[PDB]
Amino acid sequence: IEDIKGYKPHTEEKIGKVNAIKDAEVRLGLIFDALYDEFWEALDNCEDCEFAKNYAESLDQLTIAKTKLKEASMWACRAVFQPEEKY
Amino acid sequence: MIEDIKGYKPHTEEKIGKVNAIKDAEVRLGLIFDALYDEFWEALDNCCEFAKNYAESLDQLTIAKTKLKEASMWACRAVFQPEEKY
Amino acid sequence: IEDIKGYKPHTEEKIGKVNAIKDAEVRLGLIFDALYDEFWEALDNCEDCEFAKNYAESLDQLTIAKTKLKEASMWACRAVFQPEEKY
Amino acid sequence: SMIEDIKGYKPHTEEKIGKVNAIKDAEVRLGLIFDALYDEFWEALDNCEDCEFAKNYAESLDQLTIAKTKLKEASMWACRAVFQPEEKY
Amino acid sequence: MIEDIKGYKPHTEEKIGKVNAIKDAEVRLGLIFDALYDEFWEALDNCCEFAKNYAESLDQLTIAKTKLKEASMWACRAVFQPEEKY
Amino acid sequence: IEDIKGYKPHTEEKIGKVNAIKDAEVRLGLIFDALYDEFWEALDNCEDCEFAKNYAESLDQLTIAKTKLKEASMWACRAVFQPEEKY
Ligand SMILES: Nc1nc2c(ncn2[C@@H]2O[C@@H]3COP(=O)(O)O[C@H]4[C@@H](O)[C@H](n5cnc6c(N)ncnc65)O[C@@H]4COP(=O)(O)O[C@H]3[C@H]2O)c(=O)[nH]1
Ligand SMILES: Nc1nc2c(ncn2[C@@H]2O[C@@H]3COP(=O)(O)O[C@H]4[C@@H](O)[C@H](n5cnc6c(N)ncnc65)O[C@@H]4COP(=O)(O)O[C@H]3[C@H]2O)c(=O)[nH]1
Ligand SMILES: Nc1nc2c(ncn2[C@@H]2O[C@@H]3COP(=O)(O)O[C@H]4[C@@H](O)[C@H](n5cnc6c(N)ncnc65)O[C@@H]4COP(=O)(O)O[C@H]3[C@H]2O)c(=O)[nH]1
Ligand SMILES: [Ca+2]
Ligand SMILES: [Ca+2]
Ligand SMILES: [Ca+2]
Ligand SMILES: [Ca+2]
Repeated sequence: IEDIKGYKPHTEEKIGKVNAIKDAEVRLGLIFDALYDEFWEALDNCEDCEFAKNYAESLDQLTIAKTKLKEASMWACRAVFQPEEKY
Repeated sequence: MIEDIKGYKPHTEEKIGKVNAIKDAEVRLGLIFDALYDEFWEALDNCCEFAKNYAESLDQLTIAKTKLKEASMWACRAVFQPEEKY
Repeated sequence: IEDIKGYKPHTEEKIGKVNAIKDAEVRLGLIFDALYDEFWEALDNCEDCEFAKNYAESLDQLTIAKTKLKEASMWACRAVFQPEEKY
Repeated sequence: SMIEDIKGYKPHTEEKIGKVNAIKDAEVRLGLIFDALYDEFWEALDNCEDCEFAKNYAESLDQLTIAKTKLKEASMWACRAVFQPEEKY
Repeated sequence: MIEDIKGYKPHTEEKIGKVNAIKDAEVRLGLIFDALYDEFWEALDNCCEFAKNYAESLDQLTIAKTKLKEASMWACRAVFQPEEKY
Repeated sequence: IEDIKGYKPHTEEKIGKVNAIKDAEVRLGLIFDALYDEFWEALDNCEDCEFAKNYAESLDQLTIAKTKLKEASMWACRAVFQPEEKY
């Protein structure tokens, strides 16, 4: 960790909390992933059907959801690790 | 009964189950955020050398909760599939 | 609505406010959509031209704008609906 | 003032001006709806104080503040798309 | 002219200097993002084992670039101080 | 690093790149911080003045700016570190 600027040492309490966040994060993210795959297969069956547009939009929205979830976990983990804030 | 909300389409049992599964997992993570928040706040309240760090962590958990709610809203929207005019 | 966890019944007042917010959101959204179609048509004509990358960048930025707008509306609608906030 | 003084800025055109101002016109329209709802919740909270719905009103105010921020970001990105500044990265 | 844009206000020498200071520093970081992106891209283009990893980092650097431009826009907005109707 | 779920070991190339990102981030963040302090003092001199509202708004905007910058950095750093991505 010392090689990385602003990083501080781990502690047992921090490791547990960070892994608890990540575990719950992954649980939700895998739900997003399963829904994504479902939408993908449905879109793949007929790209010119009425619902194709709707399926494509749902894929984009689930990609947004995954991005937001990773940001939420990174902010939460940052709060726990309590890194040196220069600004 | 006719749909009262602009762009809303009807529910289906499959959509309800999926949306409630998203929200269930969302709240589970959100309650972890809430617990860490209360812990930090309590520390701050009883604080010392780390007061600044505690307040920054509180601000960052507030952001985390906001991002999580946005994650859930986008995913439930994707399942609901309301009319997307743009 | 009661089938969705955290949801509350609709009221005439909430329906009017929510609809008003969406109405305005769609208006702006349609402006974004028209500008998007313009750049798309420009790319159709331009192809390999000097401004192709600029049109593609504006397309990406309008996609971002659309995303932002939807998030604004969602947050506003949430404020009006007032669901149970568990965290 | 001169846009040329700002790094990456390019000259305006009638077309861009019209489009940019159309975005901002529609943006402010929605923002004023947010502001009206915000003021309504603010007054309700002023009146409510210790009442049971106080937490709901305060959360609604926080969420409308987020909504306003997102709308300005949406406008900014759309306007940037029309202006088409130099994009170094 | 700035007056043609709704809500815009006149520049000042101080504002110009601060806005360009933000944009300058923004670009330095952005170019670092761009260099890393091109490196990942060349790696993918000429490749294998970590293809998925390279593609993922390209997506994450695209996000990073977007966040940076938003950071700059907000900072620049703060300096310019346009009319804020809401 | 191996105690944190999803983390992979560091390498010298990674360390250098991540710290280069962080250095450039802080440089911009300190500019944001300097502007924030300037606006704060201006607001503190006359909180009932006509421009107090504008200064206050500028402070909120800078705060948002700082938050975006840290997110930019975290995403870039994540890209370089290349942790295990389960979803
Ligand atoms: N004080 C302190 N803070 C830390 C430490 N490790 C991370 N942090 C902070 O938490 C942020 C989020 O970590 P994350 O696990 O949720 O996302 C991390 C993680 O996904 C990835 N990352 C960090 N170290 C990694 C590593 N060894 N291996 C693989 N991936 C790694 O890059 C993300 C962003 O790193 P960052 O430095 O820019 O922001 C950290 C950083 O500010 C740490 O050891 N000490
Ligand atoms: N086709 C369809 N789409 C729906 C329906 N209900 C919601 N949606 C969509 O999913 C979005 C996210 O829902 P959320 O539950 O994750 O966050 C919702 C939810 O938290 C809250 N909300 C909506 N209806 C509510 C209600 N009755 N009661 C309490 N809160 C409510 O407001 C949020 C945003 O509403 P929104 O309309 O702008 O976007 C919806 C909306 O576009 C629906 O019934 N049918
Ligand atoms: N080629 C080009 N691109 C422009 C020009 N003006 C703006 N842009 C781009 O559009 C972005 C968003 O514009 P906005 O009106 O929606 O937000 C603006 C606006 O709210 C404020 N701003 C810009 N010029 C201003 C000005 N004279 N006076 C008051 N406020 C001003 O700051 C934001 C712009 O910050 P930015 O420079 O980082 O991003 C611009 C910038 O990238 C321009 O004249 N030429
Ligand atoms: Ca009162
Ligand atoms: Ca009063
Ligand atoms: Ca009283
Ligand atoms: Ca000054």
